[PDB]
Amino acid sequence: DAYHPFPWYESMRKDAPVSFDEENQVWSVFLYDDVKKVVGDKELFSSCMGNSIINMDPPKHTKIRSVVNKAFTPRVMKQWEPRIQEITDELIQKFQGRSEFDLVHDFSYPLPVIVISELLGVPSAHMEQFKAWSDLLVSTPKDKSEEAEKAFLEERDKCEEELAAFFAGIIEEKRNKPEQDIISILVEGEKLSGEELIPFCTLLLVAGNETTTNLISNAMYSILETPGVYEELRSHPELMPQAVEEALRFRAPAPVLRRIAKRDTEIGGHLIKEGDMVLAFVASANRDEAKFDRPHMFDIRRHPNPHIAFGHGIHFCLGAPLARLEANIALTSLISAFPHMECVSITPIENSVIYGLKSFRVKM
Ligand code: HEM
Repeated sequence: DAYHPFPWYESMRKDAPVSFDEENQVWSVFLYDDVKKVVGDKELFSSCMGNSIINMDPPKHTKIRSVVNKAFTPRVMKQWEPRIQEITDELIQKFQGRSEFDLVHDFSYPLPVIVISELLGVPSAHMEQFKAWSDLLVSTPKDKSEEAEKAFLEERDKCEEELAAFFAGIIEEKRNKPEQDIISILVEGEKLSGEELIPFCTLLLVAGNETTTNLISNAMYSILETPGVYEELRSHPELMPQAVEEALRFRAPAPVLRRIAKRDTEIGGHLIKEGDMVLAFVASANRDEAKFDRPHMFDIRRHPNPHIAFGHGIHFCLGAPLARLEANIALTSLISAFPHMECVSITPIENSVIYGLKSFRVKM
């Protein structure tokens, strides 16, 4: 099913590592070296596809990225660890007494949304409206592709335009009364306009909510499926940062990244024409035998672990430290609260560009 793409990746790495789809006119790249080159080579492969920095090339990207780095420094993450912990503990309290529960609905789905709202300075008396927007951001164009996509895109514009106005309001607020949130930090050289700041805030939801949820779900799944690891982590919570890196390698939430060739060039010995679209499967790269010893094994001690779950190069995930922090806290906290846990059932997300779970039911 959609939760089990790895055999197919393995077949492509072996049989068709650089492949052209004649219907969609797109290349797919599956080997670690090829994927990493495509993703990192800003000179040869463009990210230009209101999407903010993730779809900008230099020099525009350079200018904005350098300004927003200030919002994710180790100092800021340290500052927020307390609050992420409190949020995590509060979520857990709601299902602490149950013999069965859905890890997604009850825990991994709400957690990143609550965290980012507080990090974006969303006033607490406006939390539901914000959550509602975040839900709309990950709604499917369903169903399906029957030219009703025109509608979906309209409801997406609607949602985004409502987010824009909302962020506009918070931005003005933080100008008058700054606090310790990302918006305060970016409105305090290095001075973005609202036309750049607003699309950036929306990107944080788009780039960070569902991926972080899916990281947490996928990490717990990998942990449960691997004998002894749950108990080892419970006894030795200091192993968690490394376990998180292995979960990123093993079950990356964002399996595929797009680029456009800026010039005719070769990838893995295949000529990619200027203007051609390329899909770089970081999920496949992360399983590539040529780069990782025994890639099929989920080894929480794997070190070094040069996965590309967060990308590579100029667009390397801005939220990496926050995702790492959220996952460490979420996972350590979950495993501490529960002596034993077993997988009952999963329902996979059915979406090419996404790897994760719609539901993850576990029992004590
Ligand atoms: C496990 C969780 C996450 C994963 C796996 C992930 C993955 C990625 C990847 C692969 C890229 C590179 C895109 C490319 O090269 O085309 C990226 C970029 C980005 N991510 Fe993340 N992400 C995660 C969480 C987050 C969070 C929590 C945030 C913010 C709150 C965030 C914000 C961003 C932004 C703003 C970019 C664009 C950076 C740039 O273009 O310079 N991500 N992410």
